[PDB]
Amino acid sequence: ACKDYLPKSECTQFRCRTSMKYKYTNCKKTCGTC
Repeated sequence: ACKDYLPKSECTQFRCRTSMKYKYTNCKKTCGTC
C-alpha cells in the first residue's frame, strides 16, 4: 500500500506543513502518514 518514494532528501518536514500531496502520495511513510 505505502512504501518509500525516494531518499529522505526529497521528503522533508516542510511537506507535512503545506504539502498535502506529499503527506499522502509523495511521502508514504516519511511524512508519518503510513
